[PDB]
Amino acid sequence: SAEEAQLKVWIQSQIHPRELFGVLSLGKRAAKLDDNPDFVQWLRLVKDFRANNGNQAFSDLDIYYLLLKTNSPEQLKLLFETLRHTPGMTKIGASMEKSLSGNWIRKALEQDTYPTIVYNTLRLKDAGTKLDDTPMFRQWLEYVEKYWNKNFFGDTQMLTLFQKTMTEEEDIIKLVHMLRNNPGMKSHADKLERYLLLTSESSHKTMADVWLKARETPEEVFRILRLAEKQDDNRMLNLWLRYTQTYRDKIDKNAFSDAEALQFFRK
Repeated sequence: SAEEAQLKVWIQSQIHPRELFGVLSLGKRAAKLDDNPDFVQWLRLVKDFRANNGNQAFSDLDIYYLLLKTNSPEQLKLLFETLRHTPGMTKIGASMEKSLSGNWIRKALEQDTYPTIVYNTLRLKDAGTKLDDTPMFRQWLEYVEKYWNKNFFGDTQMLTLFQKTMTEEEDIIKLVHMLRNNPGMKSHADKLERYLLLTSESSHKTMADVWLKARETPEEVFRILRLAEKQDDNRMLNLWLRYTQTYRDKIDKNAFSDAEALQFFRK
């Protein structure tokens, strides 16, 4: 058999699966079992390479983060389901699904493990701009929320991890504004939004575009910036007024005018 002999060649050669993944150009297309015999063969090599060298030689996460570069978390979830229910592939599919299930928070919670450590046990830096779509990231948000309700790990240190995961500020801003949707994080996200706005001029234009795309009301933004608290020489006030006029221009035509906004602020 042509496929059976090719597999032998790779095994005898001791070629590393990352190297083979590259030369077979499996990054150029969807990781599916249909119309992709090169991928199926690649899995067969991975299987054998693990048996002969141990799982750490090419881990679940090595596999996950390689495929994540050119497939979505949702595709990979369905992929591992299919492997778990394909004869010959059941062991590895189940290994992957176990590695991505979340069955570590209870045993790791009580243990009192620093989120930073867990963040890099999970190798979330390797997720890149896909971070906020990965299930493991969502799981880590659970372990942080629970770690806080116990007893120290702070909002700035969380932001540091995000910045060592992806380089572009626009990606960092969209990420933090997506955390608003997670209630219980909404508190800390809003704080990070302010921290960026007070430490980076480039953030202002980007942040205003993110709110505008999300159709956020002037009232909501006023709430994020916490302008009701104690403070015409105020950078945050100017920013809010500029967002408000953009909102009035692009979305409502009937929101706060300049005068009305200033009145709202006086309260």
